[PDB]
Amino acid sequence: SPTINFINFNQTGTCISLGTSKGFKIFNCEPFGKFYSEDSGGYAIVEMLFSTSLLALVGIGRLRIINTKKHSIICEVTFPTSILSVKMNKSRLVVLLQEQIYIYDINTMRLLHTIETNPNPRGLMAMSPSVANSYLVYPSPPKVIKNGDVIVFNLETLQPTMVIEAHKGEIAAMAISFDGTLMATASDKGTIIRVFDIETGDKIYQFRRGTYATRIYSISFSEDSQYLAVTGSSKTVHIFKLGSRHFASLKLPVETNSHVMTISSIGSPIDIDTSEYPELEPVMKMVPIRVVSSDGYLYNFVMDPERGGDCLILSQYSILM
Repeated sequence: SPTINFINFNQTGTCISLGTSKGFKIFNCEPFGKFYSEDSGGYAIVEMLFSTSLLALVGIGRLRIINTKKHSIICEVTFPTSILSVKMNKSRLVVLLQEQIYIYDINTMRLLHTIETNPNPRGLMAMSPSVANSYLVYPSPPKVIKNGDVIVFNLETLQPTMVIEAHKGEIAAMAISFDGTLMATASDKGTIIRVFDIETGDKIYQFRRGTYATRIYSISFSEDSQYLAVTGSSKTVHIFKLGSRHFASLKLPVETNSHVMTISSIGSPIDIDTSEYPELEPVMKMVPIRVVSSDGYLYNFVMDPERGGDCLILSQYSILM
């Protein structure tokens, strides 16, 4: 049975990306189905555009970009050190190494600017997916107090904008709103979650997670920037309303192994019936929540945006089959 090394949604939450030890696979969420998969070789990093049949492909052990609808190679470039993580927009290319970060235009593929960054073995970044507010942020720890410094960078103008004293320690997890107005960061202790307004840098929401310090894997904003989701080694997913303590609680089933990396995302609100699902009026709106885990399973949840609390489990598909 194949193992899996990477999980990430698209920029909208309508697809599933994966690179396996024997290939890669891409999926869709609402009308569950299989688009594409190749059993070529091992891989490390996979990312997508807003669909458009373009893939970011990295070998497990260079960057290769492939058009799946064309089954052909668009371009290919080499880097000195091992690649760690990238994300995509409609106007720029962003790639990071442990001490270097590179930026390119998506269309013409030519290089634009190079920034020599401090060591980031974890390699956590955050970049807007919108053109008119294209902003990218990376941590700036001092070269071994002021440990939690982040740099606010504009891909349209290729210049730094502002510096924020976000956290007291090393940076752990970052995400940026769909419209690029908000950015949230995670400390190593994971007790304090802070999200800011990008243009002014003023802190707007300060959040408390859990009781004892646990690591934080990743976080993700919603399309309307109303809710934020957190994933950690406590196998528990907490959401925080952006409209303190956690608003509502997500609990993965017991049979799931604890040492799992899990990625979550938030979609547009939906209306569902109360008849088929014993939630405990025919229709009242529900917010869908999707969580895909590195153990190889998908889960569907529904969110009550007044009551909060535990969310009921609806259905679970099993990936790789």
